[PDB]
Amino acid sequence: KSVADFWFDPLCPWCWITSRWILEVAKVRDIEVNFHVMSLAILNENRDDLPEQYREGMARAWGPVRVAIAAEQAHGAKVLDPLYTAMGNRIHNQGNHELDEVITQSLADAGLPAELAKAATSDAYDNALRKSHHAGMDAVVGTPTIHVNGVAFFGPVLSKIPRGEEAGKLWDASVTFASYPHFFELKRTRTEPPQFDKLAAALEHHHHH
Amino acid sequence: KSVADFWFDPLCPWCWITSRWILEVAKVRDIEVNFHVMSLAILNENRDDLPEQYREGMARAWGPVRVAIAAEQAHGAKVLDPLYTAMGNRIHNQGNHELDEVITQSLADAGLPAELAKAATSDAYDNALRKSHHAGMDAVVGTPTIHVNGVAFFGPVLSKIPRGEEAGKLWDASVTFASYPHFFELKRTRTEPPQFDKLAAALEHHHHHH
Ligand SMILES: [Mg+2]
Repeated sequence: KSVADFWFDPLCPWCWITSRWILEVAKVRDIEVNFHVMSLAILNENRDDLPEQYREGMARAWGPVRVAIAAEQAHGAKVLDPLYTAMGNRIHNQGNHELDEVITQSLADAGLPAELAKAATSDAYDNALRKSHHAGMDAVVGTPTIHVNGVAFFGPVLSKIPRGEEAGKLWDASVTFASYPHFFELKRTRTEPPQFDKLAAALEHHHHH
Repeated sequence: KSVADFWFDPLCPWCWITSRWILEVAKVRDIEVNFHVMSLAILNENRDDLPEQYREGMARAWGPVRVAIAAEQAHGAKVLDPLYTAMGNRIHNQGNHELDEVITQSLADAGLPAELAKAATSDAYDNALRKSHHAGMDAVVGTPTIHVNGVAFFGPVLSKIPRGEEAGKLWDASVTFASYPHFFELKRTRTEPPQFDKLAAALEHHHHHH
């Protein structure tokens, strides 16, 4: 069947929305979904891209992606879906940028060993991380990046998560564009920020009471 | 029905490919197609990084668009489809940049009065051209721009004219993206120059000369 390969950094709000879209697509279309890790920190490693004043901030971004790579190595790519969902729910839906806590709680959420958190304070996963990152990002700029049946695109840039059959129609459309080698761009000007679907998280908080 | 509003300058190769695409769509889908004039010269005027020598060159790109606007004012928007087809066939499919020949012959092909060619040597139509241009281009960057069911996009950027059912599927896809107001971009690096339909050009040449 058709295949979506999707590269994510847990910190990226655009990856978050587009990945939730893919997951919606897989509920209404028969597709294979493979997640792969990429790194905003790698995109921002050079001072010509991110001034030194910000590096103390961006250095925190290595932790979650190192942990994701470590999790995938030990437990298989199958764990990336639940681990990413957990990290993204805390980062985007709950607004948590305390990434030590996000890592610890997300590993727990995904039923994984707590020891994986130690990957954040290691470079042992960085070669694997860089290989994964470049496989996704080189082929097309920034996030979000998807391959639709082996064809790499930047986007779709979505500011809200499409659901159900609407999500499925957007996938059908993407597959058509991917199937035409002489199509390169469809774009309109964006002036609105990402909007997350925070209702479930709010209901979860309420029901824990 | 679904509607394509398409803005074109006869000199633009990307407008040519995308407009030919839409005409292919119309063969395999029920669609309303409306053409409107825009101007590469106006695009260039409004840049702040264009050297003077190129501004002088762009000052020579007003002819075909002025004539198109004049033709529309006199005979209605309905004339833009046949007039543009005639101009573009010559400019792009035949590589003819003798714009006086192109304008004269294209007015004739479209059954329009020869005197419309005089619009090229006037500024009387320039405000109308600016209004038309901005209506198309501002709503979205440059060409090609299309409005799909009222929604303005840059693109689809196509380097080759899609034909047959493939043209139709690409339209279906565009309509779906247009229908979701929180979609903004799908892109890959352009690695192809514009490709015109050389077969069509040669068959036309054959049909009319042989
Ligand atoms: Mg009009």
